[PDB]
This record gives sequence, C-alpha cells and structure tokens, in this order.
Amino acid sequence: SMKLLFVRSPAAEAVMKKVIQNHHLTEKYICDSAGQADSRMRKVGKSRGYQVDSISRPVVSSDFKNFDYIFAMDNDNYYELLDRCPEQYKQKIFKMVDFCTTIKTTEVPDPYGEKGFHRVIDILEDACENLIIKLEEGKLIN
Repeated sequence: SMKLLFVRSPAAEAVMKKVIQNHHLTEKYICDSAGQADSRMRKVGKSRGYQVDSISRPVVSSDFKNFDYIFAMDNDNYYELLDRCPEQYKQKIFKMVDFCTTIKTTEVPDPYGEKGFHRVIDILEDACENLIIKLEEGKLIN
C-alpha cells in the first residue's frame, strides 16, 4: 500500500479517496490526515460526492517514517513540515497545489466566502486527479 498523508486537509483526504476509488486503485492507496471536520465543509463536500469525516489528529514524528508522501495545503505548513522533518524523509514532503494543472493558485485557500468551500474543492479535484496520474507513473518528482 502507498500511504498518503494530508496536512482544509479532511477535504483533501476525502477528495483523494474518491479520486482513488474512481480509478479503481483503492486496494493500492490509503489516505490519512493530521495537523470533527467543519460542518459546512461536510455538507458542501457531501453535495459533490465526498465524505468529509476525519477526527482531526496531530502530526507526530513517526508519520515522517510511516507515510510515503506528505502534502501541505499551504506554503507555511510546507516549511513548518520541513523544519520538523528528519533529514532522511524530507523528500516525502510536497505542496498540494504543485499538482494543479488548470487552477493557477499558489496555496489552498482558507474559505472566508461560502463560494469559498466550493473553491477549495475545485482546487483539490484538480490537484488530486493529477496527483493520482503522477503516482501511477512512478516516484513523485519536484
């Protein structure tokens, strides 16, 4: 199993799970998140086919060892993660939006209007669809 950790991130996990299930790769990929989900995000996500239901847990050190890839939703998580990450694992850490190909964004935005919840899911659909394509081709390179 390839293990993906998302660190807005309950939404990332839910979108990525659905994308994996669409390509029938559920046996090959497990998703998790870290560091009850927003009731509005749950409603909106559900209307677009995504089951947003993660118990919000914290990133711990063993996550850097246990997961194969770790995806930050914005730039500040990204450098925070790197600053925290053992040297040997630093290559596992990616920005989510680096997988976008049609939305021209530099971070996943924090949703504040209510179109804001849709915009987060739009960005995640694009990035997650491309991320699964890349994961299937081989090592993630960036």
